[PDB]
Amino acid sequence: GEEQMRLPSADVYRFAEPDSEENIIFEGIPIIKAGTVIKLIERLTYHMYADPNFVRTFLTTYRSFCKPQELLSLIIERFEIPEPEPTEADRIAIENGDQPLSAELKRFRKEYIQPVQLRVLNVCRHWVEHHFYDFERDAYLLQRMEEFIGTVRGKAMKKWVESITKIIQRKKIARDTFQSSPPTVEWHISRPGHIETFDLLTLHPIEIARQLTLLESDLYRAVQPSELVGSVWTKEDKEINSPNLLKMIRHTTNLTLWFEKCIVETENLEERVAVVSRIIEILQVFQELNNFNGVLEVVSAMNSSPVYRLDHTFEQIPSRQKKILEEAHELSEDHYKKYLAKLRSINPPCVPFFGIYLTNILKTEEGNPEVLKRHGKELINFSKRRKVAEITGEIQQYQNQPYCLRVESDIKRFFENLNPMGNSMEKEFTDYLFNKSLEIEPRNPKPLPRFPKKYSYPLKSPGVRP
Ligand SMILES: COc1cc2ncnc(N[C@H](C)c3ccccc3)c2cc1OC
Repeated sequence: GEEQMRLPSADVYRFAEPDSEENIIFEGIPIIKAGTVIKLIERLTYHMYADPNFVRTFLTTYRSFCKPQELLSLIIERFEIPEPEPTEADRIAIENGDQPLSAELKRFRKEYIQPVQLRVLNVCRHWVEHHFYDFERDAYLLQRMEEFIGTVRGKAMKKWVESITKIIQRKKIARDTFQSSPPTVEWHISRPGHIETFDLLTLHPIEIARQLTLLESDLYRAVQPSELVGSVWTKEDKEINSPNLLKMIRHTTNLTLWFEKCIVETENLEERVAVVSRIIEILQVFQELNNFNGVLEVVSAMNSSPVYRLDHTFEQIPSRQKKILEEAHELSEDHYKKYLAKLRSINPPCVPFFGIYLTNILKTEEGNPEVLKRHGKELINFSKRRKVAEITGEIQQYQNQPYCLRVESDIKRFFENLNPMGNSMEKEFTDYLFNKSLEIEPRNPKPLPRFPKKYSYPLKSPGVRP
């Protein structure tokens, strides 16, 4: 039909085949459900209208179905559009040295070529702006992008080229505040600079919670949405593709296991009650700071196999502290209902519980297929990627909430360098912790033995009041 005859032939251009039930399906601007990578590229650079939601979602999630080098190749191929031949009358005009009318040729340039080409430059611009890490990770990808952008011709295009170049140069330069005064840094037994004595009971619990909240706030803010798409952090190139997400997970493992280690390696019962009570006070200060992540790390250490079973320890923990722990536990019950309302009801700044996003992303990744099948043809399941992208969007809404708290560089380093496992792998460390729990508090038929004190300093806490 007339509309399809004015588009380029399939023998000269791959992005103009007619839409069909076996190359694209959909759920204002229509919402793409699934499609071939070629039909996804066509709609990413659609001539009829701009589509900021699809562009944003595509560039966050495309790595789960297309490599960066392949995407750049596809948008460059999209950009090189063949022009139609002159009409018979215009061929005669050209043959006589005269100017052709070129009525359809001019219509095709203005209504299809120029919009698609600007749509391609818009993808390039959004790509360099929001996902510059693709270019930092692949210097050759950036070389290709700059060669492409640098050889575009025309005045309306050179302005787009300049704004794309401006972002690229700003991103390269980038790689090579508090309204109120922050509260005074709290000290307890350990003195500033005496890093050799830093420990759970020697540092002030207020300061432990404040420095862990700064650390976790920074780890939470550094996570980029694409590190969470397609379970790439659990796959071969995880270190390159999910460096910030892996640091976030490693910190929670290390901190959680260090709390467990602090507890079960305190073999004396009265000393272990002081350790458990101190971790609960740390949790209370995380609650005051709206560090839900920290609260649920403490809940996770208290609920772990080696700690949860310590009946004699928890028996000496005051009811008030047991009630705080129970209420913190109940943040997680009923698919995190209390937590979700508390996250929305509190005033910023805060650190959301990161684990819930990973759980929801993994359920979406496992619960939906990679492709949809329509008339024997496989189509990329794009709605699956959009659902994952919507969860990463929830992560991003809390990533601009800095804390009015002073960094204590030695305490920061102390928590950044937690290494409870040492040369052990996680399984043999958790097996060791559990066996240590059986040693300090044997199962009921066996009696409770006594163990000598390991701490020379006082056990009384300075409390959670500044
Ligand atoms: C049925 O399983 C549970 C129910 C719980 N209900 C309430 N609080 C819990 N944990 C908090 C952190 C806590 C409270 C006091 C002492 C030790 C830990 C629960 C933990 C559970 O199992 C892992």
